[PDB]
Amino acid sequence: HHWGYGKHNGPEHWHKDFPIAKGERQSPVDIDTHTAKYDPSLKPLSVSYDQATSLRILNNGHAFNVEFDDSQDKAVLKGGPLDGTYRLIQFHFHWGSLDGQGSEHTVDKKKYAAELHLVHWNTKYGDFGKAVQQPDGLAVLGIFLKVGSAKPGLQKVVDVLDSIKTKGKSADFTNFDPRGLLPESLDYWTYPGSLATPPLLECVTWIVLKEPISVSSEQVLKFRKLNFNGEGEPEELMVDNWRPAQPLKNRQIKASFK
Ligand SMILES: [Zn+2]
Repeated sequence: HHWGYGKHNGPEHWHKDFPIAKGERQSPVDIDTHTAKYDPSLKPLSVSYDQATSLRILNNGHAFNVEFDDSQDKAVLKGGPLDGTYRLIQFHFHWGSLDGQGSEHTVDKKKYAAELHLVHWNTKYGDFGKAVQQPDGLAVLGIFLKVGSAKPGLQKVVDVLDSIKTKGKSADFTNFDPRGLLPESLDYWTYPGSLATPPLLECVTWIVLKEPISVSSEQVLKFRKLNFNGEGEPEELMVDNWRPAQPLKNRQIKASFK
């Protein structure tokens, strides 16, 4: 039937409806820090999130997305390995059933408790739907979460999850500042990849930050209470909604730092 993360519809089954699942620029991947090439021609990232406008939070049945108004150049990413302006459309998370897993990307095979993805679309393509059809259509910022101290700027998100427990539910979610979710340093790794969920289009330029942010146990605990199912259905907790590392194949991971 339709894809998810269970035994019967899990990532190992995805190729059957999305042949691109077995492609050349599949995501995520394991980041080998010894093999990653420091590229000194890489420019510093540019994050301008001061005019960000969140609108809504939604449970789509695979994660929760916080959506932004992308009608104009309000929250954009540029620089780094990018040419042009990329507009933030949404952000979402991937997390585990336990603290030892949940991240999609891995560092020297190390898994984090969760991974945040900030989704941006290349403005030269005019809409998100046209952007995903392009090799350089999207820029996704990947941020690792480790369990430690609470992240203050994540609390507003945590607190609204009770209201979007099941699939299809959504809530009003304005005045959220995405700046609260950034690590102090913007050192990153970059490589060419794809969407980590179906349709798995090979249209992304991943930007993975070296520095993880800490969240508390209690913060991640709230994630784990969400449901994959819609209301009035047998409860299936929303956990382990992460795709395993894929073959790097013919790709090189570049580093912005030594
Ligand atoms: Zn994602």
